[PDB]
Amino acid sequence: ASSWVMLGLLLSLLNRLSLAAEAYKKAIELDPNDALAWLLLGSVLLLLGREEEAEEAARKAIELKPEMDSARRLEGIIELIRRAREAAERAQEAAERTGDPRVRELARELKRLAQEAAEEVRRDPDSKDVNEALKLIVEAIEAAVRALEAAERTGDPEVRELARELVRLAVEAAEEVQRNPSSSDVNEALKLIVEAIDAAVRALEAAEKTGDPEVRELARELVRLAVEAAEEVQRNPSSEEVNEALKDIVKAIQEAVESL
Amino acid sequence: ASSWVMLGLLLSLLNRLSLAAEAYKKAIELDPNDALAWLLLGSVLLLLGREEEAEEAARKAIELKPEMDSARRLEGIIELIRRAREAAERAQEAAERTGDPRVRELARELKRLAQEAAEEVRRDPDSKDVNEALKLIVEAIEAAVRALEAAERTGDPEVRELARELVRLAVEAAEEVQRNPSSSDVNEALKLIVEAIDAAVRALEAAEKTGDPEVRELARELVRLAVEAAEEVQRNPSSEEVNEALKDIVKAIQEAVESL
Amino acid sequence: ASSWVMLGLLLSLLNRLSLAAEAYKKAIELDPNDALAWLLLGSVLLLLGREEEAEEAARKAIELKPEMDSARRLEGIIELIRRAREAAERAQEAAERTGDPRVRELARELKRLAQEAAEEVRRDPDSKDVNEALKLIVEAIEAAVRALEAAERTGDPEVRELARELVRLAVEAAEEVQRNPSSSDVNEALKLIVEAIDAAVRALEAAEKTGDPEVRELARELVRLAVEAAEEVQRNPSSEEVNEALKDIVKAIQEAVESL
Amino acid sequence: ASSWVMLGLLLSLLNRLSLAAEAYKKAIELDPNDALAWLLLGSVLLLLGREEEAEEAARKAIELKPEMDSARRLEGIIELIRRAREAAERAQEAAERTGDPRVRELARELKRLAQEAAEEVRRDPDSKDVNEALKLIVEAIEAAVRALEAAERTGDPEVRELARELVRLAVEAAEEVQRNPSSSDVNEALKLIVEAIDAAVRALEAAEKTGDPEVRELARELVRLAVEAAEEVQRNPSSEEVNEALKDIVKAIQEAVESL
Repeated sequence: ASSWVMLGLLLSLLNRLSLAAEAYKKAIELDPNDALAWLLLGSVLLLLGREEEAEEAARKAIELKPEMDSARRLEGIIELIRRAREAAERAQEAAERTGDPRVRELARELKRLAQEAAEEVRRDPDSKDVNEALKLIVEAIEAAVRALEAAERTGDPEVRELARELVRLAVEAAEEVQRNPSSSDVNEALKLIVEAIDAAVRALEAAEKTGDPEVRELARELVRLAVEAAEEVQRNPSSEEVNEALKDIVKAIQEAVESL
Repeated sequence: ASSWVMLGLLLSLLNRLSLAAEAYKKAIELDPNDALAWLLLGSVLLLLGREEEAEEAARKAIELKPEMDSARRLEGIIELIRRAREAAERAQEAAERTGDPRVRELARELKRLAQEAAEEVRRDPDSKDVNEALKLIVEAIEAAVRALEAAERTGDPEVRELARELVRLAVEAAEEVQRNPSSSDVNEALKLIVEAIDAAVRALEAAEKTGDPEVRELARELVRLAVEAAEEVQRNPSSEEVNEALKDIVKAIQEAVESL
Repeated sequence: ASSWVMLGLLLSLLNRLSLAAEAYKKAIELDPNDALAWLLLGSVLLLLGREEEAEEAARKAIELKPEMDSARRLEGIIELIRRAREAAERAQEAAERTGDPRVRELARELKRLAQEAAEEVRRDPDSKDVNEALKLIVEAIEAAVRALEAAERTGDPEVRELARELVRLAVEAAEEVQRNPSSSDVNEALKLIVEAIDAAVRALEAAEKTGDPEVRELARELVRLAVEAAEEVQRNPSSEEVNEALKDIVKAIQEAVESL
Repeated sequence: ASSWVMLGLLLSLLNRLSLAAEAYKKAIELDPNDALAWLLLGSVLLLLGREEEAEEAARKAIELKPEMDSARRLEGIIELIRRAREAAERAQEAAERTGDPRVRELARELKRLAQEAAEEVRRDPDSKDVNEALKLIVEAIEAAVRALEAAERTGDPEVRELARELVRLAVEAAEEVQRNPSSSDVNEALKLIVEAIDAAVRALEAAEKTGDPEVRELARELVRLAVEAAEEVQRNPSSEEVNEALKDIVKAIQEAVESL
């Protein structure tokens, strides 16, 4: 039973993922009561591109042994990869609807970075470091597609350029955290940045819902100081001063949006 | 049965390819009905230099189980390696017949690059990336030896220098795609470049068959603009503008050669 | 019995430490008389962060087979890691009591370097090279916390700055030996440097116990020439001249402290 | 039987060489008729420093199966390592007898490079590349100790400086081939260089045996042009021109020494 599991692990060490998955399937055929076999089969199938078979293997492993958190780990990993691909295609659709080559190439680079981080987490599934890194990355691309849909609903060139700057800083911070996964400083920087983007999109949505020139100019002012401070903290992540500055800024945006 | 297969895999992980192949042979001796055993034995024997034994193992694996595409994969890999060695010796023979030290050292560097890519695909057989990369490389060296035979059949110094420039850009693009295998931009660049070289050799062959000064000068003009645009796209691969430019150029060469 | 040991080793090769530890536990469940199983389980559990389970596994392996020195090796490794964490928290407490941001960030960087060396020795336990490297590092942080407690007991700004310089050169030499573990030159440099720091802390403690202005100025003079020569030998480790110079200096400090 | 062999291989993959050797010994205890077990045990024991146990394991593997050339391979590897250590201690003794710090540090660097190449071939035993590389290196250190003994027998400062230059270029070429093992150009360069050193030591020995001022000046002239051309070919290894130049020079030295 476990002999073919060892064989599949060995084949996976030699980068022969396909033969590894075949040996895992054969081991499961010998004894389908092996949760580790289904677990490894899903893990290796994730690397091939057959996300559906990997999800089925994860479901089988979870149903066979619920206490196995590692099975739940790659289950959430597959969910996150599907979520990231959905956000990527949504960003592509929004960029195509806008027609701007700038936002189109930015969405393309964002998709490329998401795929790179997905390949990284596929190579190292158990590492909570890159797990949470890609979690921040996927909320980043989600905030990005929310900003894109808000910009499309608005239609003004000013807020269009504002959303362009926001998604630019977003993908820049995402590239930073992808290059440096195990650095808590850029981790906190990314968390603060995505919180700032969430506050910014909420504020601009509320301003567009109101529809007054004064509140629109106020919204442009807060998002402009927000992109300023976000670029500042992205260039200087290890500064608790600028961290508290962004925290104060997002607190002020929240106070303003709940006041209006 | 599978115990010695595991032993051979382990030995192959330790870079002990010879003992790995011996353990694979012993595993096949224990049970010759193991397609995976023959498959791994051929894969590891490819790395030793015994292409004949690897081809025999591939044939045995295919005849035992035809559905195994990975066996067909290294079968085509061995075919491609033999094809590349044949093109390499043909290029060496043509360069020696021409006597030019320039074309001789270019053929030598081309053989070196082909051997490097062959070693790479031997180390990573299952990767369709480097598989198709070496496929483009082998059609590149085939177009190169076709250009060499055409230049030898012509004998003019002008077309000799033209073929020199073509094989120079060919080996440069081949080195580029060998250094960067997983980049679709240089993949498309190499495909476009080899299409351009095919059109160029066809056009110059037709011009030499005609044998008129005006059509010869026209051929020299198209191949000169072709090497210009090929160097341009090789220096700027990520430019869809120059990609479409080369596409238009090869379309014009095809139209001209079918018109004459 | 050994099948699950092989399975755990294979899983550990794939960076699946958790499943590796689970397979090791299952192998021990199959036969608890396997000293190698307990040994590997402790080794892999050290990497997870469960130092207690790793220490228990080391104790089990030692009690099952005392002749196994490798078990004693990671036993001492766990003891050293606990010792280093204790020295790290003591340095943090001393830096917080002093309130100086300089000494606080120095203690933070020292903790970071200690954790990095601990992760390195966890990845490569059997290497006596990094073993003894982290041994010198832990006596370095111990001399550092001794200097911190001496500076806190003194309270003078002069000796405070002196201790700051000593811990600065200490953490610099520790970073050097962590970056270059397999270099006997920096090994001897670190040994000489920690001997110099031990002599310096002993001398300054004796001077503070005496409490005379002349012996205090003499102590400041010896520690100043000591930090001078220590920086010199840290910048030029491969100089037997400066090595003998530091040896003469520490001999003079010992003679003076035993004379007073 | 083979289960413990797999266990030892796995442990060796994790850099646990000691436990790997222990598992190999246990596998041999289970069945001493395993030539592969003795082979792997010797291979791994070579890495520990117990050259005697590795040599005994090699002898056992050869006596059990003579057809195993890989056993003969690490047998010759151990012989070469012992030969290199003997040449290293002979060079150290000669440098100490001469008392020159220059030749002493050169012999020290030569010993360091020999040990580095020995560790490399221990890590990769089956690679004929580094095998033959260290073969050229060991004939290089042998020619070096021959030059040292010749310089000691002569005693003149001129020939002392000449031998210093020869051993300098020798260790430089040896460092080059150690840094670049898989480069046939530096392989041929090293072969030509060691042939030149052999001719030079033979010529200077014959000149010292004759003992005439004119033949001594002639010998100094040939060794000076030899070190000139050797430095030239070491700086430009890929030049067949300088290769043929050194070949002509060594041919002239041979003609002269057989004429006198």
